[PDB]
Amino acid sequence: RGSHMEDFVRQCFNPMIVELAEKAMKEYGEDPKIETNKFAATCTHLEVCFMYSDGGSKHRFEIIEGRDRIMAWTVVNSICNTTGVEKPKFLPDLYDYKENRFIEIGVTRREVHIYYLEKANKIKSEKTHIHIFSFTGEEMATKADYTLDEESRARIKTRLFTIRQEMASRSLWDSFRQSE
Amino acid sequence: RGSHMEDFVRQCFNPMIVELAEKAMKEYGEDPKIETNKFAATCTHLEVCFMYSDGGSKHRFEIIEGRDRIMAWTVVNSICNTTGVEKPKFLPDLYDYKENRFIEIGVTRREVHIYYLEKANKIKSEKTHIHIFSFTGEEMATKADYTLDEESRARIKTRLFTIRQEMASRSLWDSFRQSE
Amino acid sequence: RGSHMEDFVRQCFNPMIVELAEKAMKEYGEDPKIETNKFAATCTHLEVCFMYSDGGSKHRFEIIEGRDRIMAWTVVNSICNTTGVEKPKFLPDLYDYKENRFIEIGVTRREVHIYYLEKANKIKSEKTHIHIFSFTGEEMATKADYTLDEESRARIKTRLFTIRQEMASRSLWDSFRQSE
Amino acid sequence: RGSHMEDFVRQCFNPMIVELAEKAMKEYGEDPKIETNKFAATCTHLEVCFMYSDGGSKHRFEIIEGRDRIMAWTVVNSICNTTGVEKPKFLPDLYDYKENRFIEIGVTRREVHIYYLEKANKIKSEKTHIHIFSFTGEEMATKADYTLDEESRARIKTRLFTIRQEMASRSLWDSFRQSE
Amino acid sequence: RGSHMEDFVRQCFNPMIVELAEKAMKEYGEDPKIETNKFAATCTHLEVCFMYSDGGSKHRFEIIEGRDRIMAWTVVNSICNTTGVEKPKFLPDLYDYKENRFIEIGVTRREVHIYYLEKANKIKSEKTHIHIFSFTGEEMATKADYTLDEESRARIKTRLFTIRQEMASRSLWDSFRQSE
Amino acid sequence: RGSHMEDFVRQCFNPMIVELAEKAMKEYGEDPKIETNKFAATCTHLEVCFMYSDGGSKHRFEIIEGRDRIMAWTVVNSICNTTGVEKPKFLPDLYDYKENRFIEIGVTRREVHIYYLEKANKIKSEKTHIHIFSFTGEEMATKADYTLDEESRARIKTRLFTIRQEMASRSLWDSFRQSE
Amino acid sequence: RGSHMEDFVRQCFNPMIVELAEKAMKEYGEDPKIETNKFAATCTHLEVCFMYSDGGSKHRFEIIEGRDRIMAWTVVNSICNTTGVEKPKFLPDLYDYKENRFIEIGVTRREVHIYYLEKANKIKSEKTHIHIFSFTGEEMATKADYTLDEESRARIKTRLFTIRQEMASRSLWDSFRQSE
Amino acid sequence: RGSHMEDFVRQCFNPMIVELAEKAMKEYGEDPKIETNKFAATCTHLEVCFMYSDGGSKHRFEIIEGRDRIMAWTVVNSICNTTGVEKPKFLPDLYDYKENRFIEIGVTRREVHIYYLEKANKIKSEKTHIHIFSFTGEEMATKADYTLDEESRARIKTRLFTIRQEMASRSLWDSFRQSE
Ligand SMILES: COc1cc(CCNC(=O)c2nc(-c3ccccc3C)[nH]c(=O)c2O)ccn1
Ligand SMILES: COc1cc(CCNC(=O)c2nc(-c3ccccc3C)[nH]c(=O)c2O)ccn1
Ligand SMILES: COc1cc(CCNC(=O)c2nc(-c3ccccc3C)[nH]c(=O)c2O)ccn1
Ligand SMILES: COc1cc(CCNC(=O)c2nc(-c3ccccc3C)[nH]c(=O)c2O)ccn1
Ligand SMILES: COc1cc(CCNC(=O)c2nc(-c3ccccc3C)[nH]c(=O)c2O)ccn1
Ligand SMILES: COc1cc(CCNC(=O)c2nc(-c3ccccc3C)[nH]c(=O)c2O)ccn1
Ligand SMILES: COc1cc(CCNC(=O)c2nc(-c3ccccc3C)[nH]c(=O)c2O)ccn1
Ligand SMILES: [Mn+2]
Ligand SMILES: [Mn+2]
Ligand SMILES: [Mn+2]
Ligand SMILES: [Mn+2]
Ligand SMILES: [Mn+2]
Ligand SMILES: [Mn+2]
Ligand SMILES: [Mn+2]
Ligand SMILES: [Mn+2]
Ligand SMILES: [Mn+2]
Ligand SMILES: [Mn+2]
Ligand SMILES: [Mn+2]
Ligand SMILES: [Mn+2]
Ligand SMILES: [Mn+2]
Ligand SMILES: [Mn+2]
Ligand SMILES: [Mn+2]
Ligand SMILES: [Mn+2]
Repeated sequence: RGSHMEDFVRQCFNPMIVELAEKAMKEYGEDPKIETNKFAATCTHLEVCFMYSDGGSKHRFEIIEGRDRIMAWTVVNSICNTTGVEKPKFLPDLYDYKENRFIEIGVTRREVHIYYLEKANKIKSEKTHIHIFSFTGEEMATKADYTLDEESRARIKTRLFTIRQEMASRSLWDSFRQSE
Repeated sequence: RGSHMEDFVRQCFNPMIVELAEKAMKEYGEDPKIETNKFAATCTHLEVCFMYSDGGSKHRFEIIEGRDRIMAWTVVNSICNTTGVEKPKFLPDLYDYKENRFIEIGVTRREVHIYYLEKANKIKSEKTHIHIFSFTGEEMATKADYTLDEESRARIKTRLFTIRQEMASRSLWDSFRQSE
Repeated sequence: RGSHMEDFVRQCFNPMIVELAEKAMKEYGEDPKIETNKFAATCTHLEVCFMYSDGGSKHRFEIIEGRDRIMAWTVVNSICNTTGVEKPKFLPDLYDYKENRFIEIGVTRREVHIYYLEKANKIKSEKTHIHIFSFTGEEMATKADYTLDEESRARIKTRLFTIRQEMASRSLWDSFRQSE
Repeated sequence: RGSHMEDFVRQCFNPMIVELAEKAMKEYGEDPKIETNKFAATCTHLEVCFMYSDGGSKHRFEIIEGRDRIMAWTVVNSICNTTGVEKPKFLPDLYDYKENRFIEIGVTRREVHIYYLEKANKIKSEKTHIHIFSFTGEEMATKADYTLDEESRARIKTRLFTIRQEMASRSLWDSFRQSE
Repeated sequence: RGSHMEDFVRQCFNPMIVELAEKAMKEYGEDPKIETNKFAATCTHLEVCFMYSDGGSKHRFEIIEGRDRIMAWTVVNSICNTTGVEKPKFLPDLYDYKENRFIEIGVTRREVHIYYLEKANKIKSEKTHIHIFSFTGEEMATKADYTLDEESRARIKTRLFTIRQEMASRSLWDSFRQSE
Repeated sequence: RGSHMEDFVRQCFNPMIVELAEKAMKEYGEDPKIETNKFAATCTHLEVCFMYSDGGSKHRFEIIEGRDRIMAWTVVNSICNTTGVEKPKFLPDLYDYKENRFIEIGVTRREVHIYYLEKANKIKSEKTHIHIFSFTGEEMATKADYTLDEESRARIKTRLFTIRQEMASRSLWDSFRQSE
Repeated sequence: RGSHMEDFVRQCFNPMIVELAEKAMKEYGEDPKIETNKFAATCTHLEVCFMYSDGGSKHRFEIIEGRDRIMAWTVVNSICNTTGVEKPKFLPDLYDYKENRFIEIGVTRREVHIYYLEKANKIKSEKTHIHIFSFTGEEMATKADYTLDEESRARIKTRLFTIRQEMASRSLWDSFRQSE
Repeated sequence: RGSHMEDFVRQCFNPMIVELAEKAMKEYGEDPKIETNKFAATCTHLEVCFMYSDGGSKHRFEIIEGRDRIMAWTVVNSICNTTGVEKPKFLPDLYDYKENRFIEIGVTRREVHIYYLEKANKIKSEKTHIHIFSFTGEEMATKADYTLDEESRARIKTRLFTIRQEMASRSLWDSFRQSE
């Protein structure tokens, strides 16, 4: 193709982040060359997931997002068959060894309330914790339990607003927002 | 030879883990090419030992497993001739500088109670702590003192069930279980 | 799945070779988890292509195989729009800056004559050079022009027979041969 | 040119520190080849800023100094548009995610009181924290809040006096002091 | 700013190539953020210069392009004060230790004849060799002496047409061509 | 020369440790080729000093031992001219930013009481803390303040007894002990 | 044990050379801790083999020595089943793709004539080339064909005499010579 | 001390070159802190020696300069006891495996004829080849045999004039010239 959004994603995100999002999109029958707005969303969600696991202790989180579908489900089985928690119907993003629960991370262009309502409606397993982030600096989590400390969460929303600024600087933000 | 279990071990475990287990098996007159089930057990026990030492402080544990027999006994002498603890009759796996005791790590395909009974019957030195892990997610330790925190131990049993799943996925688990 | 052939490919070939073949198979709607015999063939063909380019001078060959379909065709256009050679109907493997021609590399489980007859029948552009290799140590090329020197070609067929031996050692060769 | 101060800066400071100060000076129309005293000051201020961020937690500080003017202001916007703090009129050096305030770092050849009076007079945003260091081992901060612990701050002033000694050892200190 | 050409240059060229062109443009009072077409030209000329020196022997060429103005002229003085050749009025790109002459490399969007006529009219030192390349695959040199072998020069023009294709793929070529 | 002790030191200690001890011995007019027993002592003292600084926080200790005489005294001046402590008459080994005092580390083949009595008699500055270690597992410090935690100190004496065992294993210990 | 020869081997030879010789000795039921003279011989023979392959072209030699017995024989089969040469009764050291023959390398403490007579008497396959080196600087090869150029062979014998000097410097040469 | 020449040497020459010259000067009872002009000469001579060996084939030269006195003489013995050449009375710089002779490299601030006359008068072994270089771009060798090709020698004299320019740029050349 040859879009400005594609070259911005390869320049804005880490090379391994781009490669992991490309594998995830291709595994689900999607083309980052054409679905460039979704390409920027998968990369952003991947970085937020990895920054989220970077907060806390060394053995606190088990990263589920970023693996291929078969191996990601294999880790979920080992976590469920060990701690005893229920098997989630959908693939979560992380697991908290400190709180004994799975975490579903969400990044939002609209309001954090709307996505969470849709994310909580999909996830029938009420035990799975949910944590939403927005490109404007807002956040919301299940039972007001934000898991990480304030500084690690603040670094996540700061990076989110930087991506939003770099997008609007080259005029890709308007098409990116009205696309979720 | 040319077994499926051998190629799985080289693919499932870290290269240095495979090399250390090969040296340990050859030092005791064993061939990983033929004793492929024991090859997978030594690798699993080595990774659990190294993950165990990864939990805690930086100078907490002194790793005994993984060294050759002569040097491993040399470290044991230095630890005994310094802290004043008794010399164990058999080579332990680690030493706890925080609890002032040696640790014997065990990985189990049957029940954790049976191995511990055999491990405690062999080790005459009652001061040496014993910690058993199973491929189903169970654990048991001397005086209910599990040494590490809950998160580090949970990561160990999660990896153990992942190895069990990958084994049964290629149909090596049945021969691996009925072989201990 | 969980096949012996898959674990052998990850153990026999270089990690980047495995990753490049996985991307090529997925790009064309193929699964290395199920098409394990084709997985071993794409890896073997990729290594032969890279060993082929390793022979000769530093700027002699332009590697076409291993790139994604869009970029690989982009290089072909630049080579054709510069030297003046005809655009091949199908994607070749390399280009010879010394002989001013594209090269189509083939690896064969049957006879080198049969594949070349099929490879020459497909490639309508008669200018594209063709070079076939077999797992038994045979080779054949267009106009008896084998491009590289004898030592580099001998190293290719030696590696091919080593892959054949390691396959039959674990009893994957019979299914691999009767599958082309 | 060919000054002794220039060769001392390249020998005393880290290569990346020298490169970052050269880019900052050139971006503001300054030549490190001629403004060698200012070259040593920008390098010293850069190292102090980086040593300052090295103290504390992992996600405590967001480094603003060292970036180009456009990107540095982009981070400031993301920090302000997220936490809700006021936009500073001038570019600060760091941001404290623990104390929710920007930090202006200063290095001084005269008295710490004089610079702070000038630094506080320039910065109209009273919320921005100010922390001054001197080449004699003195320090002063807003509301006597020195942010970091005593050991990290002591390491900063120790390095400052080492730079002062190495300068006077080669007789560049007198020209460096009477130049601020 | 936020241009598509800028993000393409950072994605198309090597990171060090981008950094060297940014330093060269800033040293001569130019902004790669605004002069994005000239930014792509300096990067292309830098890569061609480095690919040119990559052809031949190990000690054949002395790279002049890529250094800052003062050091680049220092090398020219050492080359002139040693071999005895005349000092060029303008900074050349390379020096040939095999042919005992400086080389001026040119990359062209129009015809190779027009630039060479302007390049030869500027360079009064007739001893300095001139070698022009075009984005269409053409080349021309002084006295028909193309210095390098055919394969190394062909690799240069092939890369030039690839840059032209990637530019027109994202629709930056038309503005890039009508800008020289 | 060609001594067994020399080859043991290069094999027992880290390469950089050997290089730092060689520079220290040569700076004071000593030859590690002939003073092989002193060569093993300087290496042992250097490793203990570096293991000592490895215990505690990140910015707790400033390493003085291992630097050349001029730079080591330069750091001492910066530490004294900043914290305000007295200048020691002799070069110490470390400085404690947490306890605000210099540390003199000693390694002993005889009794820890004898060296400390000689070390305390030499060091007139009573503020400088003193910490002695022995090859048998004993330790003693000023005012019974052992600075580090128990685990870090235990790791030091364990390494000391390992060096003693490896020395007696090759029969260099007897000459090493009766040489202090 | 604790021998001077052992510590000299670990200090004189490359770490990977020592590890490869240890694996080869253990595979054949030998202990480098006790067979220290044979330990120095296997290391010397391994380095000579690797220096030998370093001479010539890039794809000239296929290294057989250094591999485990099963894989080394696998390469020999691939070389024989491709070029058509006869299978040697004993494991050779290298294969010459330029001369189409296997090479048996020998290192000698006595006279080069005596070993070659024993090496040629053992190797029944007269096609396998034989090349002997001595610690005094002598060499002899089959049909006076020394394969490599003079400079590469001279570097081999120079290293051999350096090992002999370092051995006699520490007084291990006399026991090493009267041990072959 | 604190001289401009010292900081220039650490900035002009490669770090390992500086370390090797410091060891050589200290081994012969010289201080680079005070003998700064000799410090720049040993570094220059070391780089010329290493650039000289960089010219030619891979196994052509054996580097003698840069080693400590004992090991350097050990290599000379191995070279003499192998090729059969005479033992030089003084330590040479290199040995030519292609020409079978030792090489004495010289760098000169005066005329190349004067040094060679002194270098040839000292070296009684007439077989040792002599090659002189000057800071003005001149060279002279025994029997007009300049060993290397023209391009490698030209790169040496070009670097020599660059060092001369950087010295006079900071005004250290006049003291450096009138000091040989
Ligand atoms: C669209 O198919 C896929 C599937 C995967 C694997 C698992 N995916 C997730 O787990 C996940 N996906 C999204 C997301 C992103 C873009 C558009 C729509 C959604 C719902 N957002 C999340 O927060 C999240 O956790 C990866 C990528 N694309
Ligand atoms: C099956 O679709 C693909 C397509 C590609 C991209 C381009 N492919 C080739 O260029 C190529 N493909 C084969 C091959 C391998 C397995 C089965 C059948 C064939 C014909 N053999 C070659 O020699 C060769 O050059 C890569 C992988 N799979
Ligand atoms: C002179 O223009 C510049 C501008 C920048 C970008 C932002 N600069 C700062 O933020 C900053 N500048 C100084 C400083 C240093 C030398 C002379 C005068 C001053 C006031 N001191 C600080 O403490 C500080 O934070 C970088 C370098 N030079
Ligand atoms: C515009 O000022 C500069 C100056 C330098 C330093 C030296 N420059 C060259 O040597 C050089 N410059 C060009 C070029 C590029 C863009 C627009 C116009 C020209 C004439 N083309 C060349 O071929 C070439 O060798 C680097 C970058 N920009
Ligand atoms: C003998 O001259 C030197 C001098 C230095 C520089 C500073 N030295 C120390 O600081 C230091 N020296 C010893 C030590 C070691 C061997 C024999 C006698 C002594 C007293 N022991 C320590 O504990 C210690 O701190 C380094 C090496 N050798
Ligand atoms: C003693 O068993 C072994 C066997 C191997 C595997 C293959 N070995 C060789 O190929 C080989 N062995 C020697 C050698 C060395 C010491 C003592 C006696 C001999 C004959 N010399 C060679 O030249 C040579 O090629 C490796 C090591 N030890
Ligand atoms: C002054 O003592 C030393 C000794 C060595 C070891 C061997 N030295 C040489 O081989 C050598 N020395 C010089 C040189 C340099 C400065 C002043 C006088 C001379 C004659 N010039 C050479 O060309 C050369 O080969 C290294 C350094 N300094
Ligand atoms: Mn997800
Ligand atoms: Mn999610
Ligand atoms: Mn054990
Ligand atoms: Mn155990
Ligand atoms: Mn192909
Ligand atoms: Mn093909
Ligand atoms: Mn600032
Ligand atoms: Mn500041
Ligand atoms: Mn130019
Ligand atoms: Mn040019
Ligand atoms: Mn000391
Ligand atoms: Mn001490
Ligand atoms: Mn052999
Ligand atoms: Mn042999
Ligand atoms: Mn010399
Ligand atoms: Mn010389």
